[PDB]
Amino acid sequence: AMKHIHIIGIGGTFMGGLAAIAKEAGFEVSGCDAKMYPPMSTQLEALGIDVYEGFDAAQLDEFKADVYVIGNVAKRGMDVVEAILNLGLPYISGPQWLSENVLHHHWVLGVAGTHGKTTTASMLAWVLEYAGLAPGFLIGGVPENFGVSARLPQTPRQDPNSQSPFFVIEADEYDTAFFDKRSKFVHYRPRTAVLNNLEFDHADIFADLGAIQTQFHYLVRTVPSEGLIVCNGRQQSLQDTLDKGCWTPVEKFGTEHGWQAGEANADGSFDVLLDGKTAGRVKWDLMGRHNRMNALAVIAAARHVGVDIQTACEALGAFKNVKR
Amino acid sequence: AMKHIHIIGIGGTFMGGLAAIAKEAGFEVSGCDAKMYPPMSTQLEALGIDVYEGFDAAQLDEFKADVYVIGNVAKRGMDVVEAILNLGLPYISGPQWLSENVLHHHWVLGVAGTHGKTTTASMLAWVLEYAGLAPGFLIGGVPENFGVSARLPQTPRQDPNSQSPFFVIEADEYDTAFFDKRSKFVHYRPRTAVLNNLEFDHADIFADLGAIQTQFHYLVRTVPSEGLIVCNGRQQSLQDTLDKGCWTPVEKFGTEHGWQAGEANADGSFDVLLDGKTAGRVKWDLMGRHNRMNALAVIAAARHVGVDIQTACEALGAFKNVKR
Repeated sequence: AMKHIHIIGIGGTFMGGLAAIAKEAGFEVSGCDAKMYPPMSTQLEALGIDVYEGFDAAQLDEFKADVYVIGNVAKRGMDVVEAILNLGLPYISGPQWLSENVLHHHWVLGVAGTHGKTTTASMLAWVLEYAGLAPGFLIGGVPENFGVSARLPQTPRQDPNSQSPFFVIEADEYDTAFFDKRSKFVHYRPRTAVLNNLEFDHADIFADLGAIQTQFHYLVRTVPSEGLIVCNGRQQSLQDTLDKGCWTPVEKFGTEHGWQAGEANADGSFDVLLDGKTAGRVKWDLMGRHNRMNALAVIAAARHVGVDIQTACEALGAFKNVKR
Repeated sequence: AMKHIHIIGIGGTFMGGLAAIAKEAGFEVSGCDAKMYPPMSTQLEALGIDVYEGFDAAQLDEFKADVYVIGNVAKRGMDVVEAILNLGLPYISGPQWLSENVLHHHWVLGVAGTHGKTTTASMLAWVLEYAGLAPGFLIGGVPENFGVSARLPQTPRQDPNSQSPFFVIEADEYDTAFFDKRSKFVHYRPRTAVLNNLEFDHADIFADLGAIQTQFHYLVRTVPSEGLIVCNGRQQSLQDTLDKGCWTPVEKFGTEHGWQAGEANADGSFDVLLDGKTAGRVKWDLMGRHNRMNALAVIAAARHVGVDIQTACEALGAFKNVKR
């Protein structure tokens, strides 16, 4: 008999993805949040997932759940949180729940960094899908190439009789929950880790990069030595992070000796360089040095799971930006 | 049969105590550590726990455990740890394992602080035993009133067909694991929390006094509103910690307006005072103020579970010292 989870703070792109995946993995899913509105509310409704309005402790009798999965938004003060702790009811964070029930089975490709995460994860998920690797993912927005923001791994083109091991996740650096101050990404145990960039600490704009770099260093501590770190080579803040300790091969991007994007064209195509040698060419309709940097990360990452550079470049040719 | 856990870093009282508890809870237990010695080595033998010498990866070939329980001594670079991560073997921290499999099923009374944790936790365990509550416990030494440093809750005097719900644990402020930088005590969810004191003596594990304050605040975040925080009231560092946020009644010891210990007599006995009123009298052979201070925390915690001041004062008279 499959379990009933009930999410405190079901709203937002993250727990919405976590609920979809949970439902798809055969759990029974219910939750609460502040009143929500289309598209997220009807979408959740369309999955057979009842949604309580508010944080009234009464919902515990109506939703006699097996475990309470707690979102970012939950805090001491809320009646349902207080009732959970008082009654000694089982509770667990979103990230930890996802990792225990889903990610720990999988080859996880995590995309961390302070900026460009959603796009880069979208580009990674697409490359893998284009390459026949049917990835699972959980991303902070509906990528234009798929219908949906979260799914389990599907059937690879070249082994119908089994499930893909690959799962792409946007790896948030924000707190896990009110009772787990560490970054979300600390739970995912990614085997392919993209460190997109490290720009500033959202929680204190006047702060030293120190505390955020530590969180990042804790991510690096969970990556196998047979894994790979795909790191932005143009930022002292990531190099300082790596300098604290690293046990895994690193590929830099945006550098002469690592992966580099060539000069862009009239049509917006550009050469992908590895250690200074031409390896491929991306002809897509995205513009911006930052998108070119993203593509570099995605290519290196995809290679690690066995995607040819050539196949990666054709994939990005069909990548679409999200439409307003 | 029941699950098999393999403890990486099974030496030391905390992980050895964890192994005894796991053993008694029906788990198959084995582990590894550096060359161990009596009395610990023979205690693990008496429990039938296979113990591998060293941290060589080759041990993983002997059998596959259901989960790998990682103690504090584990860190990256160590051969068995690198292999655990590369092979994607399941792994969990000692504290979290103890919490998920034992502590969350119980009423946890957690003893925290920079000093006196071992003594206070022992006193508290003993007071509970004396009152007929057959508590479980995990303590960092062997209390002389008991045979052991750890045990499940036993059957209480009043409910011979029942298990007691009380578990007393020494709530350590040092890290959970190389992959969980939080203090061990954030996994425990105590319903009765003793905060014995707070000085900066962990010079190196913590940047300063503030980092320990933050962890303590994170402890306070998990205490239910119907719980109790029993807190040293002579200390500013603790007051500052509470002002970060508290959602639970607090009782202060060592102050006039809270719990106080009167002057000691020509033999060691003292009055226990509440608000300025005599509540009881302890007849002791123990020395110094630090112990009478501990006594006050213990009586406060004991009262939270329903032990009468009188009975607790009495019990302390029968209290013998701790070992190791």
